[PDB]
Amino acid sequence: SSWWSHVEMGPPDPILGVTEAFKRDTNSKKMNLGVGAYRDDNGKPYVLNCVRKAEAMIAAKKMDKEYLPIAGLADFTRASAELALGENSEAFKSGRYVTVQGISGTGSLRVGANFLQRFFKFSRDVYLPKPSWGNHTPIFRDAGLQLQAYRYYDPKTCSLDFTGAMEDISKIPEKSIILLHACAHNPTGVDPRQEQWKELASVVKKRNLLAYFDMAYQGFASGDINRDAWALRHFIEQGIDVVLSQSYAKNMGLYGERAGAFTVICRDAEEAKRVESQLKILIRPMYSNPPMNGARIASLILNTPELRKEWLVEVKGMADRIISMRTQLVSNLKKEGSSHNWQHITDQIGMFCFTGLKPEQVERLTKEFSIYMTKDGRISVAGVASSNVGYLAHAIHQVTK
Amino acid sequence: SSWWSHVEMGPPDPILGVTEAFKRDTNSKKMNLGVGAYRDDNGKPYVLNCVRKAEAMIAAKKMDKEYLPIAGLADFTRASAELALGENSEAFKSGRYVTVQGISGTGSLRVGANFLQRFFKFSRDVYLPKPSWGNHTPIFRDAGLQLQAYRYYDPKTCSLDFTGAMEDISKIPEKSIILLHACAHNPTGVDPRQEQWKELASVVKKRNLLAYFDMAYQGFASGDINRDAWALRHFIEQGIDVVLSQSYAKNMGLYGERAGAFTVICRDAEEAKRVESQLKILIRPMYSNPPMNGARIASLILNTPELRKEWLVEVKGMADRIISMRTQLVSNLKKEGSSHNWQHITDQIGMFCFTGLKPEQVERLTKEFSIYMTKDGRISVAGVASSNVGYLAHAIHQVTK
Ligand SMILES: Cc1ncc(COP(=O)(O)O)c(CN[C@@H](CCC(=O)O)C(=O)O)c1O
Ligand SMILES: Cc1ncc(COP(=O)(O)O)c(CN[C@@H](CCC(=O)O)C(=O)O)c1O
Repeated sequence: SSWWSHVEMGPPDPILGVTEAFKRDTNSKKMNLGVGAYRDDNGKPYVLNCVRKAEAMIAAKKMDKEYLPIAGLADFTRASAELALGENSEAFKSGRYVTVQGISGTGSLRVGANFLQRFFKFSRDVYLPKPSWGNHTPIFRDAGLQLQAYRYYDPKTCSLDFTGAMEDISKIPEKSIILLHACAHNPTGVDPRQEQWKELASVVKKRNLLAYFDMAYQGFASGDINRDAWALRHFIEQGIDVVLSQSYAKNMGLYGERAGAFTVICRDAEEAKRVESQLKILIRPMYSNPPMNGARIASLILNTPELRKEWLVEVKGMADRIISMRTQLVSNLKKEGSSHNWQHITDQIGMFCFTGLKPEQVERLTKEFSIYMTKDGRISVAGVASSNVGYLAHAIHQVTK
Repeated sequence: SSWWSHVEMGPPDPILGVTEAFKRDTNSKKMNLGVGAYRDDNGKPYVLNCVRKAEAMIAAKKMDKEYLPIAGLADFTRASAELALGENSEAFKSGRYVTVQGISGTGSLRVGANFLQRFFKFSRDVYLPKPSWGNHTPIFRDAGLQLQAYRYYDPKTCSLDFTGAMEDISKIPEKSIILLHACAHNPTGVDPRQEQWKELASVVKKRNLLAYFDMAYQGFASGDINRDAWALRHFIEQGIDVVLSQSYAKNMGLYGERAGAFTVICRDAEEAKRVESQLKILIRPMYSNPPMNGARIASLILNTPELRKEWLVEVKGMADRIISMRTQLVSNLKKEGSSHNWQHITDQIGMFCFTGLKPEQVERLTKEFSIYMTKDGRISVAGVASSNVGYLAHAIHQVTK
């Protein structure tokens, strides 16, 4: 009877644990379609060209490794706000915001939840869409908040249940917290249409709710960064002061570098200053100061005109390839003789596809084909290459035949 | 009346905030002796040679930026345990441990506190020495634990109050948590003597306390890594299963890279496995997976025989320089005509000096001389160069005259 005799064997993560399982398989034809990580057309990890250059400029400069401020690299911080907000924005222009470097999307999301837990005096509930990224639950839960739900996806029709969302949202108690995915809803790949977003704006405004946006896919929904940030900006411009989390893990392929930011839209710059003081106080005893690498890379790209333009071309390239794989998938399915309607594959946007497969089908896929995906039927289309799209379709067909 | 009208202006960090203040000063002769960051003999940030090479090997390899496992880079993780434990250790050999990559010292410390908060069923109290690094308080406090204190430093005699510590420690209630600094006690720079550590071992064993070690200075106490890790290893070998946090920020000059690890000594490997599962579950919703850069660098150095040896020479070099500055300081003080006994300057070990200056003297120092240090009289001797040791002594003398 030692200290940890009672600690139990916890289970593996529903998403991250897939990669652990995929690693052990000996089948040469294995495919890792669990996590949303982009693969090039050869089915290989892709480090952006602009990233490589940025790295190079950093090396040549013979930079130090000194501790960054608690809030992160200023240059990175101001650049992220700008990327989210837009240069012409009154919020940005007026300096009514505070952005703080975060440990990617998760760390930012968590700093925010913890910030909310500590300063959001009007409520303890966070409303998540149905469904939502698995990780949103434990992030809010460990921070000290309560979880709720609003309707979002309708599996009968493979779309957004707008009537149900509006109903649910219009009943949420005033001053509660609502979580919205900025674009490329994970894992459904279905987003509200702009007119749809306009309507949601009204109700969130009308009910006086704190809108918390999760932006991990800026540039993967349409292949355009300004376009993908529309809703976010529309809310701010309607008078809604949101909070927001950003990730550069996908859009810059900075996965393991862990670069991201958490922002709060305030009333003035003086308010901004005070919010800032408290976020730092919260960050200090968590990890003290953030990791410099990803931040340095991102800043360099965001702040160097030629690198920035290069980056945008690269973002289109990535999105377009994804479209291409979706298209080929459906076509191979038809070719293989599948009867099912696979149109949702091509209707959905972002990195994934919310297929519909039942858990028995998923099991098979892994066992007979060594195709790894999450148990809910979500697959990573982004990790499909010209060379294995055929194997994929054949498997999907076999298991669905 | 917006969302954050009530949030108040918090104060700047007692340590980190010094650098913020130092940044704004226009005096050309300014010195930043607040944070413990090593400066070379020209008074410049120093990036180790081995670090540079490691970076180079990484570049040339054209490595990916894919997400690391939740627990960190295996190679880094096994290497850290080994560096802490020693290669011949039964704990290491038997695999009765679990090491997890952490966001430097602070992140590791915090993961551990949170782990404790959640699984340490025998108590909510953490006993800190008097005094202790300012940051230890809020780290435990935000995690959900209660803080206590044990006597340690005696300001009358500029040493370790052993009688007082033994008294206090022998009264701590069984099964409580005790925090010990492995070597180079921050901020006193006074450590127990080996025979002293042997005695403390007994009592911690006798009272059945969970010993939590904070090792951020392996190699700065004596200039020898195996020697600096003596106490830690002695406890383990006496049958004490400790928990431990490591930082590579000073000893590898990885400051902003944020590399570190948290380890738990278990009873068996099966226990290790279960503890592991739960740490991952705790890490997942905090930041998801750790930053790769510092980890990749550290692993490369730790695991490449020639780099490792190089690193050790570099560690001696750093420690020796520190000794040199201490020596010069005292000598300049004598030369300037100071009457006070400054022997503690040279008696103390690690990166700092616990000077004795009252807060009025510290104020002066900053105002008239632009010498920045923490309010408790702690200065960073490590950041002193041959060129400004004289200015320092003159100031200290003027303000103390
Ligand atoms: C909506 C959303 N927010 C935040 C994040 C976290 O991004 P980081 O910057 O890496 O923390 C993800 C990642 N979604 C993923 C990647 C795997 C995971 O972290 O669960 C996905 O759905 O596979 C996400 O989809
Ligand atoms: C005992 C101890 N533990 C943990 C840490 C944290 O190290 P990180 O890996 O950077 O998180 C420090 C840093 N001590 C410092 C550096 C400034 C600070 O973080 O307070 C010092 O005392 O100046 C420390 O002295």
